[PDB]
Amino acid sequence: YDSLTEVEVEGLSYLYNFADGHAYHDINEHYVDIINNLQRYWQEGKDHSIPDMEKAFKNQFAELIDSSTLHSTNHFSVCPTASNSIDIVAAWLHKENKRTALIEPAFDNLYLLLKRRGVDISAFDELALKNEHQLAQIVSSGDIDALFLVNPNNPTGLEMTESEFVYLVEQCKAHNITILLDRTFRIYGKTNFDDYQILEQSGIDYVVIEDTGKTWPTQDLKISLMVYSEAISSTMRLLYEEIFLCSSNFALALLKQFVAVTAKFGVDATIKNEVRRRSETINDALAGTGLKVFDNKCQLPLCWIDISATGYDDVSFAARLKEHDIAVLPGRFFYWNSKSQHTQFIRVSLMKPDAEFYEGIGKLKEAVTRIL
Amino acid sequence: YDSLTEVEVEGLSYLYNFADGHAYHDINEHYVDIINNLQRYWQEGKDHSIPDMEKAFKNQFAELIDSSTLHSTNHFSVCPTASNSIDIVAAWLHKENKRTALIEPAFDNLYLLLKRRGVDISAFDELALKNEHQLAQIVSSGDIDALFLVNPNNPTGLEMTESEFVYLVEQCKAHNITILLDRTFRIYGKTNFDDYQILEQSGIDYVVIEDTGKTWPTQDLKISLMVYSEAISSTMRLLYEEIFLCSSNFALALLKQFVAVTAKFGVDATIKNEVRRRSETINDALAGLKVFDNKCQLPLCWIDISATGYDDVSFAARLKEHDIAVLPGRFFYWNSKSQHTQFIRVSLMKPDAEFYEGIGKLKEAVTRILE
Ligand SMILES: N=C(N)N/C=C/CC(=N)C(=O)O
Repeated sequence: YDSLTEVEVEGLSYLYNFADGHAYHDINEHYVDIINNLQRYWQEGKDHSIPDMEKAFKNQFAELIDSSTLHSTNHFSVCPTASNSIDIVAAWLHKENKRTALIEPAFDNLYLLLKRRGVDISAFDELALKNEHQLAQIVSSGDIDALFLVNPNNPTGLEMTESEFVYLVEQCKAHNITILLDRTFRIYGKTNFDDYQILEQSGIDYVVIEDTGKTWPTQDLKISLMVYSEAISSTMRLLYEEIFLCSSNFALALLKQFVAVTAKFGVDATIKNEVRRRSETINDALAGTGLKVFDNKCQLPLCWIDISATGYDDVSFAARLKEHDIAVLPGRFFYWNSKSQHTQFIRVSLMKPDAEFYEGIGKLKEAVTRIL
Repeated sequence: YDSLTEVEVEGLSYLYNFADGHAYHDINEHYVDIINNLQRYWQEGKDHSIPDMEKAFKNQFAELIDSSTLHSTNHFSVCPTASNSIDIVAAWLHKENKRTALIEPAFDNLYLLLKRRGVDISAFDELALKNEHQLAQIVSSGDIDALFLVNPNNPTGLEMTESEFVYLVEQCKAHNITILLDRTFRIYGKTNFDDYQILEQSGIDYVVIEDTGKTWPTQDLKISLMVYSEAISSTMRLLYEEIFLCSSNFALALLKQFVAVTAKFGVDATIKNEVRRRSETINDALAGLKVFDNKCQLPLCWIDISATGYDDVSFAARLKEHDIAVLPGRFFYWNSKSQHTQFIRVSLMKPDAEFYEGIGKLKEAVTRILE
């Protein structure tokens, strides 16, 4: 396999697809009114300018995450996909000649995009964010000028606490390190502190990437906030305009309501409760199988599964599941710098269509049982 | 200004924005049912797999342009924007180390993206696609490995003929040259023939880029087909998958019906009838400045302002006083901006009330500026 995405595109043709983690579950009772009134959000995007709709969505999201710093900043761009933002950040890191340490494990495409754009990439252990001594040696090594992170991390669910985030920013400022912050799974995290305030008050250069595609199920009609410090804003804007003039005001109006509704009824009611129900299903299905579900860490709409006791490796166990019409992700690609040293893991995404998920999970337990 | 896009973002804050050419006109009678039933498209995208929805839109488009070769090919990808496809092609041209000559003039972000990907770029004249000796002199030079075109070209409206396209396809075929073909304005062209079949028969490596954002006003909710030959498809698909897993099924299902309506009712009554009204309107409203005419009619208007004694940026700044934003033309000649400061570009596919009122406000400002 070339990439996780190739396994994902392969999984799009299977009856029970648990490969890609995109948000594709059914619209819950709370969001039904948004789809029932799609015309109002079509008309809202038509009646508001492109600059105004961009701030309307940004400040709506800033109210959701309770960050005044994000609400007051205007150094940002709106991309149709979060990968589009990682790519522009990749071009900026290469243009400014920044030796970037990339978190490991991470979704393979971040590494692939960083390499395609010609960035000097270094492997960076994810658990250094929770070990002060480990982070200090890498930051003081002088082999890197930028630090690319995913918080909370995919697929380990590792999440920095406020004291661990403040320690990381202060160390990067001391060594003039630029922080790249992939916050794709931010809403699933258990922490609740203003990371934008800690970033701007430090004065360091940073880029924070947001994303709706792993949270609200809008059929891959997504919006991705790209927020950056003032000192790098004009060059970031330049690189963004080489590709995009804007994103769609219609998409901005639709997702602005999804965020506003999540804020009104709360994240658990609209997001976290159904994720926890789907997490309990796979746990109860895979109890007593030799498959150990990774747990310590926040709960992502993904399930990291140790299959060491199964005797198979990640790829062949996934090949066995594919013969029973079940597509899963082999986990070695997430450890992009040490793939052969991590073959004891598969990943099962959760935010799939409801009927296909619960039936697919049942078929997964029957498939696991037959392979014994 | 450093780019055309930078001017386009500034125009968004003006009362009458004629800068960016993205289709933003109102929904005519032909497409209103589409909006009245946005729920139907939302449900259609949800009720079908991603691979099927990608093929369905491609077949639907192939039926509108009557191309059986596009209908039968499967080496294609779906990007949310046409520039996303341009960038993937530029990454391919760099990875395969192919020296590329890009058409001049052209929208500068084409040159900007190729440059950003580290492509060895050379310029070649736009009219070489209509002079057999001139093109033969370019392809046989041994300096280039690929040719990147916009057909029809923005903003001159130059459209190739069946004779020229076949001449161009065979000419590259002889000299190991890949053809990159930007058909973003395909619907506005007056010709109708199968470029895909002609490219398909030839056997040369090629990449064709489609787009909806210049044609169907969906508030920049867009779909861009990226079709390529078999010999380079696995590498093209590899580069696409580094960025995208998919596009949006809802976006595919929504614009598939836009393509379906245009096919059943005709491209004239749905698209071209209104641009003629808007082209004749601005042409009559400017009867000192000379509109570039010779060549299909794009949803744009190329205007020579040499008679005014002004350069494009100066005139555009003067027009900015009255809440009118337009595009300076020097950046379309990415390889020779200094020699081309005499033209201006105005976009016609704006909201209806904003356009017709805006054109009148243009004539009053142009009359006032010249007094
Ligand atoms: N953009 C891509 N080509 N692939 C994206 C994969 C995201 C995912 N499946 C996850 O984060 O779990």
